[PDB]
Order: sequence, then C-alpha cells, then structure tokens
Amino acid sequence: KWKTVSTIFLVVVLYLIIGATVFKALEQPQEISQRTTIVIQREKFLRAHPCVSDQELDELIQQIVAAINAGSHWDLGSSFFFAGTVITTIGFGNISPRTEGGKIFCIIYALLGIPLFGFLLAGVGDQLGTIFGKGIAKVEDTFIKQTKIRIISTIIFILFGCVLFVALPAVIFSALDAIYFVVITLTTIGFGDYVLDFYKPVVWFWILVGLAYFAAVLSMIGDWLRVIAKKTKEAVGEFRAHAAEWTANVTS
Amino acid sequence: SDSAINVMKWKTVSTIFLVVVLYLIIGATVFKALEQPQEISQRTTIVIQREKFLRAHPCVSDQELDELIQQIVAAINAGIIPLGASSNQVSHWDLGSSFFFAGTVITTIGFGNISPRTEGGKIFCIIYALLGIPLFGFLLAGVGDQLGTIFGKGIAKVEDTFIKWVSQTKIRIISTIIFILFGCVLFVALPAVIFKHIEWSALDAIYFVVITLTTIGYLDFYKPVVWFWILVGLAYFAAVLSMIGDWLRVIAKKTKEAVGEFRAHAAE
Ligand SMILES: CCCCCCCC(=O)OC[C@H](COP(=O)(O)O[C@@H]1[C@H](O)[C@H](O)[C@@H](OP(=O)(O)O)[C@H](OP(=O)(O)O)[C@H]1O)OC(=O)CCCCCCC
Ligand SMILES: CCCCCCCCCCCCCCCC
Ligand SMILES: CCCCCCCCCCCC
Ligand SMILES: CCCCCCCC
Ligand SMILES: CCCCCCCC
Ligand SMILES: CCCCCCCC
Ligand SMILES: CCCCC
Ligand SMILES: CCCCC
Ligand SMILES: [K+]
Ligand SMILES: [K+]
Repeated sequence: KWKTVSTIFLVVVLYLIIGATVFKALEQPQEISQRTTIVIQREKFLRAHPCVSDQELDELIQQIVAAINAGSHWDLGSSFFFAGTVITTIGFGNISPRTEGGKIFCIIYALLGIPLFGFLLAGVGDQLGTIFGKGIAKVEDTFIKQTKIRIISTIIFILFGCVLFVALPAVIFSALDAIYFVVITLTTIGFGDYVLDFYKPVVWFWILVGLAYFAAVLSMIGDWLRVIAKKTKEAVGEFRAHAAEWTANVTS
Repeated sequence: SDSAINVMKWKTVSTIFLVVVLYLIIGATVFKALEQPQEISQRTTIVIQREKFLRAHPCVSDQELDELIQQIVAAINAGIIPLGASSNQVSHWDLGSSFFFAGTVITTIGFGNISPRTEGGKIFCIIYALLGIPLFGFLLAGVGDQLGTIFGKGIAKVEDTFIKWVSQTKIRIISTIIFILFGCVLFVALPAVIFKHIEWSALDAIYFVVITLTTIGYLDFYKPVVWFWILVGLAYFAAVLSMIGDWLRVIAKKTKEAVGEFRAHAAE
C-alpha cells in the first residue's frame, strides 16, 4: 500500500534544485569571462585583418558549425572504440552515426549489445569479487585474532580500488582532471569534454574492470543511503514523539 | 567443489568475453561500412571550402587561419555564438539548464554538450555524481515497481476476458507482446511524434529516444514534464533491456545444447 516513492521523488527533485544552484554558482562565472574574451578575439581579428570582413566571418563560423556535425575517423579501430561506447552506455558523444542506416544499426546494435555486455560486466564482477574475497580472507586472519571489523575491510577496498582504478590509471588512461576523467567515464555518464595502437587492448580492459569497480562502489554508496535513510527516518520519529509528548503536557 | 564451480564460471566468462569482442568487431566493420563514405565525401568538400576561402582572400593569414579555426573549435567546447550578429548571448548555466545538466549526471545520460570548466565545478560534479547516481537509482527502482504494478492491474483484466475453454504457460507471451506494444507507443512512438514537430525527421526521433533512454547520450510545460517522460522511459528500457538480456540466456542455452548434439553425432 505505502507508496514511499513520492518522498524519494521530492528528495531527487530537491537534490537537483540544490545541484542546479551550485553549478550555476560555479560555472556561470567563467562563462562570462570566457565569452567576454571571445568577443575580444573577434574584434582583435577583425581589426588586425581588414582583408576579412564582418559579413564574411559569419560565413566562416556557419561552415565551422556545419563542420561540427562532421568534424581518419570511423577507421578500423575508431568505429570499434565507438562500438564499445555504445554497449557500455558510456557514449562519449564525440563521434555519432550520420547515415540513416548507421542509426538503425546503432539502435539494434545497442538494444542487443547493452544486455550482452551486461553479462560480461556481471561475470567480470563476480570474477573480480572472489579475487577480492581471496585478498580479505588472508587479511581477516592476520590481525583479527567483529561488527566494527567489517569497516576496516571496506576502508581497504576503497583504498586499494581508488589506487588501481582511479589513481594509477591516470597514466594508463593535470592531477584533478585525471580523477575527473576516471569518475565520469566509469560511472558511464559520458565524458565528452576530453576523450601506439596496442594501447587500447589493455586500456579497454582497465575500463572493463573499472566499470565493475564503480558498479560495486556505486552500489555500496547506495547501501549506505538505505542505512542513513533509516537513521533519519527514526530520528524524525523520536523528535516527533517527544514534541507530541511535550505539546500534551504543556496544555495539561 | 568450492573452487570447482569457479572453474565452471571462468569458462563461461571468457566465452562471453569473446562473444563481446566479436560483437564489437562485427559492429566496427558495419559502422565503418556505413560511415566511412559520408566522412570522405564531407571531408573532401571541407578541404575545398578552405582552399576556396584562401584563394578568395590572399591578404588573410594563410598559415594562421587554422589557428583561428582551432580557437573557434576550442571555444565550441563551450556554448558559444561567436558572431558579429548577437555579440550578446544567453547562458548555458542558467536557472534551468544547470538543472538539466544535473539530471544528466545522476541518470548517467550526460549528453556531453555542456561540461563544467571550473575545477570547483568538477570536484562538485564528482561528489554530486557519486552521491546522485545511487540516489536516482532508488527513484528509478521505485518508479519501476510503481509502474510495474500499474501494468499488473492492466494485464489482470486482459488475461481474464480472453479466457476461453486455456494454457497458463502460453498466455504469458501474449502479455509480453502487449507490453512491448504499449511501451514503444507511449515511450517511443508518442514522444517521437511530439519530438518530431517541436524540435527532426521520423527516424531521428526514435534514434533520439533510444540513445537517450538507454543512457548512452506562458504555459511552457517542458522540463518538469519531459524529464518525467525520461524518468519513466528510463524505467521502461531498464525492463526492456532486461528482457532482451533474459532472451539471451535462453538463446545461449539452446545454442549451447544444439552444438552439444551436433558434436555428439556429426550426422551418424
Ligand atoms: C544525500 C543524502 C540524502 C539523504 C536522504 C534521506 C531522506 C530520505 O531519503 O527519505 C527517506 C524517508 C522515507 O523513505 P523510507 O525510508 O520510508 O523508504 C523505505 C526504506 O528504504 C525501507 O528500507 C523499506 O521500507 P521499511 O521502512 O523497512 O518498512 C522500503 O525500501 P524498499 O522496499 O523499496 O527496498 C522503503 O519503503 O523520508 C524521511 O526521511 C522523512 C524526512 C524527510 C527528510 C528529507 C530531507 C532531509
Ligand atoms: C574516513 C572518511 C573518509 C571518507 C572518504 C571521503 C572521500 C571524498 C572524496 C572527495 C573527492 C575530492 C577530490 C579532490 C581531488 C583534488
Ligand atoms: C552478432 C552475433 C554473433 C554470433 C556469434 C555466435 C558465437 C557462437 C559460439 C557458440 C559457443 C557455444
Ligand atoms: C527502425 C525500426 C528499428 C527496430 C529495431 C528492432 C530491434 C529489435
Ligand atoms: C573548490 C570548491 C568546491 C567545494 C564544493 C562545495 C559543494 C558543497
Ligand atoms: C545475436 C544473438 C546473440 C547470440 C549469442 C549466443 C550466446 C552464446
Ligand atoms: C541534499 C541532501 C540534504 C538532505 C535533503
Ligand atoms: C555530502 C552531504 C550529503 C548528506 C549526507
Ligand atoms: K549510462
Ligand atoms: K552516457
């Protein structure tokens, strides 16, 4: 009977309202600075070259904006990079199909590839989960000879994982923009702003396991939310119980 | 037995790996078969438009013109109208577009059109995602269960009107046909019709719908209503992709048992 979705709905809406105000607070500042300096770089280009004119420069921008729809891409390996992005639902967004048959294929290629790749990621998950189980069975015998012990183990998970899958692969995949790269990619958000050939056979496997790593990390963070959702549910429960108490005694 | 079923798993994992590898190799060759032609045709005609602009204006900096195009394309990484017409513009981080952006992050859609440039907006986005993705996950799950029982109500009436003198196992297929039927109407067809006029051709809307809901990437009822279309459409493909995955387990068995017999016999 109890819906309980509406409350989670408003939390998400409110999370998004807070997120919005925080993003425009952080980004609309540089947006002005950058775009005041873009108006400068036209008027510096127009003044420094009387050869090109006002009416003719927009004809260049249009044909650049037309070239945005296109840009060797689609080579033997770049289309397989593209194909990986589709089934992983990463989809960096840099290259997309333009032919009507490439879209109809991409629709079928996704509807079949996403579940298929899901089974691969699931197997790599269980594969990697027992490998981690091997590493903690030894560690949970050396200094254990137990309810709070389970926290020390989860500290070493986030520690050893954010080394292999966040810190280290900065080389494989500045200091911040690497962690930013890693998180946006492995959360499958789609890392658009940035993106030897024998490189991608090993890199795409660090992706395959890093995807399994954040898949677990995201699920733990979700499990911490079920916990904190109950603590906040019971806390409000008490403070309503005593305020009702209080309102009753004060009236007498 | 405890590390013997793991031997049985790794075999199944490595085979799924190769299936994925082939699936990507096949997909690659099919995309480059379809898209390499469009590229070269447009790529040759974009070199023409350079060498027509260079001859038409000898007194522009021939060598430094690409240095202009780069700095324009570098500015394209931000939302820009760098034109002498309307040197004044709008913000892509306004009150509602950042709330568009935020949703794309928690849904992991993240169209990639606008990304944060401030290192404080990146550090926030990392934390905002690591917390928002699980949070939104519970909403999508609740919307799923919410929508699933609504479907259960609609199929309990339909699986009693057609009860003639019946087989329980075969009726379950008629129900999954009417699911994909209503679903691709409300969540694929009707929006593709609406997203055809407002914004596109007939195909490019369904392409838009699929790419979005697979999470790849004055009475104005748009973002409170469209993104609630998204919220439920995401729950819809989440089920659809899961059935397609369930269809694959079935087909994975049947092909694995069929190869089993044809290995065993080899035509007597
Ligand atoms: C980023 C941090 C966000 C923290 C979010 C934390 C706030 C938040 O998320 O709300 C949760 C709560 C209602 O949600 P609620 O806890 O009842 O959700 C239930 C809960 O998850 C239980 O596990 C299950 O039921 P039960 O209980 O075992 O029977 C069931 O889950 P499942 O069956 O589907 O598996 C759900 O019915 O609402 C308030 O806290 C009241 C004050 C509003 C506070 C809002 C403003 C603080
Ligand atoms: C014992 C409590 C520790 C909990 C771990 C909190 C990690 C928060 C991650 C925030 C990411 C900041 C990235 C900054 C990189 C320059
Ligand atoms: C895109 C579909 C490719 C089909 C690949 C089938 C592989 C069959 C392997 C059978 C092993 C049991
Ligand atoms: C243009 C129609 C696409 C239908 C794809 C169906 C794949 C199961
Ligand atoms: C460098 C400033 C980032 C701090 C983000 C604060 C979000 C609550
Ligand atoms: C296109 C159908 C996929 C077949 C894969 C079978 C799994 C072994
Ligand atoms: C942004 C989460 C604080 C409680 C709603
Ligand atoms: C990072 C604060 C979110 C509320 C738990
Ligand atoms: K995604
Ligand atoms: K994505």
